[PDB]
Amino acid sequence: GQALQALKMLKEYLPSSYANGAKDPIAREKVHNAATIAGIAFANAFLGVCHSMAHKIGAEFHLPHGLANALLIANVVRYNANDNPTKQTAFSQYDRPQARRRYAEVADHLGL
Amino acid sequence: GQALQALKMLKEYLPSSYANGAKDPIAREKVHNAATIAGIAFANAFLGVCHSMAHKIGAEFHLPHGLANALLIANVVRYNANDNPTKQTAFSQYDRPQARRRYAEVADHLGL
Repeated sequence: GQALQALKMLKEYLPSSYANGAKDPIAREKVHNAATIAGIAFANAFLGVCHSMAHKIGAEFHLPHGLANALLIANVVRYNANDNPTKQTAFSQYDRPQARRRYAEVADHLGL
Repeated sequence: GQALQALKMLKEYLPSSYANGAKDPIAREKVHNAATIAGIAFANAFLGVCHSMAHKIGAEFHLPHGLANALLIANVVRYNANDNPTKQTAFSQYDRPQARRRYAEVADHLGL
């Protein structure tokens, strides 16, 4: 619920707050709350492989968190961009039918 | 977030659980969780006029809760079905721009 909420609500206020601030004391607190909601979200759902992997890239090259992973996300979902490679997957058809569908739900859920 | 979640997720499992149970030990716990999520929701957002009003209808005629209001919701939103009656509204254009839009967001958000 609130993961979807934060994702939906961020797409408008990122460009504004990035361009505008503090001239826009609207988007800034909005994205602040959105980040807090994200923290609510993965407080129970653990992180993805990209996250610790970016921990690492930041680790050796002193790169800050937050953008190191931001350089990765793309290929990451392309790794998830799979129809049915049953090479190493475990218990696939139990609770997680297919990530692709989930992503598409996100897409149309933005109306993208 | 989770209000939208419960609303979205209920529309499928109500007809099934109503028709099927206990033959369907899927929809029943699903709607159970949905109700719990609803309780999460209005735990901070207070009730609507229909709710206490249905409290009353149940009160005099010994009618059970849950269906008394269920006989009302229709006209209720038709009461909210207003473009701009500034007859008794207070502080309208502050945080709540228009309920109609919110309802339409629900509609397309179901894809209705």
